[PDB]
Amino acid sequence: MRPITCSFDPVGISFQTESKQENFEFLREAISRSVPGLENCNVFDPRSLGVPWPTSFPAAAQSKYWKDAEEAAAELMDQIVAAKKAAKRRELLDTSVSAPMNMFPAANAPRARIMAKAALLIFMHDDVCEYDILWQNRIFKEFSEETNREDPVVGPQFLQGILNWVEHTRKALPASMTFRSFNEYIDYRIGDFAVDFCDAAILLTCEIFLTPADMEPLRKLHRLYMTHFSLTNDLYSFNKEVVAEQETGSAVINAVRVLEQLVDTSTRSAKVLLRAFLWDLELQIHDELTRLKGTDLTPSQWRFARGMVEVCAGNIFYSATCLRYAKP
Amino acid sequence: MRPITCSFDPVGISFQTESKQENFEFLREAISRSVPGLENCNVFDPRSLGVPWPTSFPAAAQSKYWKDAEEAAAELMDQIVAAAKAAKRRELLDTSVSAPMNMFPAANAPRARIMAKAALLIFMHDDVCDILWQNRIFKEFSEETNREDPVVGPQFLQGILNWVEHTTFRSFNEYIDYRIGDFAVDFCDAAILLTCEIFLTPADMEPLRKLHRLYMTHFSLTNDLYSFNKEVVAEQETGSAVINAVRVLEQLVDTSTRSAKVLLRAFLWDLELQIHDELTRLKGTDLTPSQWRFARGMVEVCAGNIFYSATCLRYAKP
Repeated sequence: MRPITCSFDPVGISFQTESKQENFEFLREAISRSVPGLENCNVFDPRSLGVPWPTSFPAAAQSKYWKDAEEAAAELMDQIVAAKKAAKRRELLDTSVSAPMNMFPAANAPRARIMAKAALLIFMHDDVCEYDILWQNRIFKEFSEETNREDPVVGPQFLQGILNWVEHTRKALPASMTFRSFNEYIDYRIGDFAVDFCDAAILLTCEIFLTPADMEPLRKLHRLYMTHFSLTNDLYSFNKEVVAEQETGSAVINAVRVLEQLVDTSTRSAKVLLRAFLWDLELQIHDELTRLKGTDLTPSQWRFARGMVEVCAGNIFYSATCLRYAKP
Repeated sequence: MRPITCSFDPVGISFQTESKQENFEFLREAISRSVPGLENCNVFDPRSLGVPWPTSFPAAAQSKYWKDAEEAAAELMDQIVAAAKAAKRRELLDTSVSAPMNMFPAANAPRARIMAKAALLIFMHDDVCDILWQNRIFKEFSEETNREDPVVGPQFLQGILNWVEHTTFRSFNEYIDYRIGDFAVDFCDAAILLTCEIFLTPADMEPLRKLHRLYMTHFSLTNDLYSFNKEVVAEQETGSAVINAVRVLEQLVDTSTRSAKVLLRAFLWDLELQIHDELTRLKGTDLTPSQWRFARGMVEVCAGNIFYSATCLRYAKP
């Protein structure tokens, strides 16, 4: 399991649910015994590692091939830098590995390398926005070839999911924007999801394939998963944004700020409200999983459903373990 | 017509004709009257603008939309230097416009635009010899190209990429076969197709291949003669290697440098005669209108290459 530098909780409340989550239990069982779908993961309870774990999810899953992912990201990094300042590289590679290993833990060694390379590309572009060509184009084309030869079915959507993200990040969103309802912000915040890549990443790491029509029954669960992911990211990232907001005059589009204004409460209470919102979202995920279990669902369809749960849990762990959010 | 920076001839001897050269004369025709295929170019005589013109080709053609190509190349450069001394960029912009406008003169305003951007990409790569951002620039260029010409354009972009991948002599014919090889053939053939607004399948190309090889030889050897002085000056300056037909011939014939330069110039004139002879032979053969348009385009690339080489400041002594 990848060493953890830090652990923190913005709200530091934590809770226990009144009902036993028979669903989500596969994560707990995976700590001690082999569970279907998690054969490529180390599954643990973050509380044993001293990480604050304010979630109904009993465990977190991490790909056991993170060391291969570190090498691949390091490899890609060297290609780019050929085509203080060392500080960003240490963080970029660390973040490029920690995110996919936790968010998409079912990755075997080769698919972990692809995921780590994909994360580095996404993260390098994200950092640039928050601030020869044929040669660079050749680097990505090689990355595309390695991906398409690993997974020919999902590979194109995987790479297309990356490119779709680049298109959306261009889109300016006015500083004059104000949100009247919290749902209204949710519909907006869900948009910064990069779902097409994330959905393809689940397909890739779980080594399954779903047509878009196969995804239609999972629409409700899919929206809950995007909501939990985005809102979780806002909660843990809020303090880091406030630091950046005072320094560079950067805006905060965080749900904390939205909640503070809409409900007219203190910042600390808004964070508590956001954490509580997430706890109910986790319950809604659990109910939807139960409802879906009643319906006739394909094994691959159910594996995708469970993968979304693994993204949410891994996102919480990643965010709690992330230094950029923790003590900025 | 694009302003001229310099004009030079490495050798200095002029061509004299014992033969009419009727198949070339469409180049004459185009100076005074409209010639089919040359509606998008200004056709002129380099000698009149004081440019040494040591060729049997009577005229050279340059696209009338070079100012648009000047614009497009400038835009692309700005995007590139935004994604992450100054003399190189100005030189790169110059050659990126001068070469394709002369080599591929039939280009209209949009097609001149594609060529200048394509030339800039190639030339910046040769000089060298956030990732997702740079990739997006090439992506828009590909879509911009395919959207002008959906049939020729995928080959035109594939020819660029094929060029990117591909990066003492005992026999001169052996040296020629090598230099033919270092020829960005895929791109150049596609650029002729694009600028001439015609398409030829590979089977359509079967008849013109002997001329195509003559054209490749004339292009390579012409570039070698003009480049030579820069290669030799570099060799004294930085001990850099000289791979040039001039040096090869000087070695094989064991002769002086001007004799080698004169020898190659005469060889080039004989290639132009062979080009002219093949044109007549093909005229008897059954050729499609654009099949014939491709043949004339290759001559236009050859003539334009001489003009470009004579007009290039780098090829001229610094």
